[PDB]
Amino acid sequence: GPLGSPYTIELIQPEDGEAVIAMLKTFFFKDEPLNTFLDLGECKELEKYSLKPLPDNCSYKAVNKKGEIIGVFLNGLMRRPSPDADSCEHPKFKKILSLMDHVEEQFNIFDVYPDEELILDGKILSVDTNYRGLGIAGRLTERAYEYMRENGINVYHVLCSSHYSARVMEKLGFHEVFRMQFADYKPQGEVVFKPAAPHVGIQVMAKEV
Ligand SMILES: CC(C)(COP(=O)(O)OP(=O)(O)OC[C@H]1O[C@@H](n2cnc3c(N)ncnc32)[C@H](O)[C@@H]1OP(=O)(O)O)[C@@H](O)C(=O)NCCC(=O)NCCS
Repeated sequence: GPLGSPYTIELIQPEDGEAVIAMLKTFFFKDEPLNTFLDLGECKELEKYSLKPLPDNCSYKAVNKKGEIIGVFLNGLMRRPSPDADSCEHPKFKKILSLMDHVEEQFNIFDVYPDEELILDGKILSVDTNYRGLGIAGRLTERAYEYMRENGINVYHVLCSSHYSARVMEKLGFHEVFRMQFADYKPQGEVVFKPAAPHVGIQVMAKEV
């Protein structure tokens, strides 16, 4: 069973795109809480969204003895915003993107870390259901620390839409620096998202490595 089983942690390469997408379609596309709530289904926009940060060379896969991807954490570099969703044609993903834009409008991680210019952003985290509860997500997260140290990056920022991913980060010493309860997210005056308990809100997590 999964409990005894070895896996490696490896850098995700460009040619890994299709394998990453196939895994995410089985898992993340269906079981990330906002995706679950909306019943996302087929979503090319999220596929492209997931592939986008790969060239930053700081995304990692967990791979079992059969050579199958059993977990991923896709990360990209994020830069201090300057003062200076709309083109998304997938109606369900558009709502998710709008929420993400809203969080950014309400909270700027660079205000918490005024001396930082570049921060690591943990964008997509997914572990095969069969292998959950083994700390794989934590292993994937810790792998990025090596990248951060090599590159003089001090802060790892992870926006969580799951209470379970928030727990992964909490175990690693990330702190929740901003919360937006789904019940309070009322653009145009009405609740857009009501995901299943215990997923009560967006939990923005930050680690100073
Ligand atoms: C979030 C996720 C990546 C965690 O991966 P993981 O490798 O299982 O992480 P952990 O082993 O540290 O488990 C974290 C918590 O998940 C919870 N959990 C949820 N389902 C579980 C299950 N099937 N098995 C065991 N734990 C589970 C546990 O509360 C656990 O906390 P604990 O260590 O205090 O018991 C995984 O649950 C997942 O893929 N969820 C669906 C996609 C998603 O929501 N991604 C994050 C969006 S921000």
